[PDB]
Amino acid sequence: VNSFSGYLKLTDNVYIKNADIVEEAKKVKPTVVVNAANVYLKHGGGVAGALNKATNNAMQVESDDYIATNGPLKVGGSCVLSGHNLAKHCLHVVGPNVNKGEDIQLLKSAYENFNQHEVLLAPLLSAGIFGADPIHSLRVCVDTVRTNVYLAVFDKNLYDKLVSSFLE
Ligand SMILES: CCNC(=O)c1cc2c(N[C@H](c3ccc4nc(NC(C)=O)sc4c3)C(C)C)ncnc2[nH]1
Repeated sequence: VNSFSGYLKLTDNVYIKNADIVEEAKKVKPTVVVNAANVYLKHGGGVAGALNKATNNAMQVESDDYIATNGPLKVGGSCVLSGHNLAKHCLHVVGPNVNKGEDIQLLKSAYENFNQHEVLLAPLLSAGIFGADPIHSLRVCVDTVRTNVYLAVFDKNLYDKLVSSFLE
């Protein structure tokens, strides 16, 4: 039903909220939830671990069957699979891991995948252990994505820093 509420409007198409993406998916019932994935779709940590545990591991079981038949994704690439109990679909997107020297320019490629979907619930890509500067990730999202994106950031200090920086 895409019933998003309580978001700050950053641009005509980008919205942001201090919220847990799992709880937002349960409340909103979005058509598409984005996972911040890795190339072999191993959902052990970060956002991916939270989304997978909220599906009682159904996302990992499906991802393993996909990888066995199709092989790993490319950095900057994506894959639509089932959204299970969280959404109709999950768009698994691979942002670059700048802590491992992957090219930060591929963060643009990663957000470009959002343009195939009219409306998405998403986390900030390449944050956590992937090491991209969160303000830079938000700017690449705003400059790249043309469709409607609702960003859930589950850290109040980071949310406030991102909003303050973007409003300068
Ligand atoms: C209680 C269950 N929920 C959570 O643990 C949870 C966590 C959470 C969340 N975390 C953000 C985050 C953390 C790690 C991380 N690792 C990444 N790696 C790749 C491959 O891109 S991207 C990424 C993003 C923080 C920056 C805020 N963002 C929204 N919703 C959430 N929910």
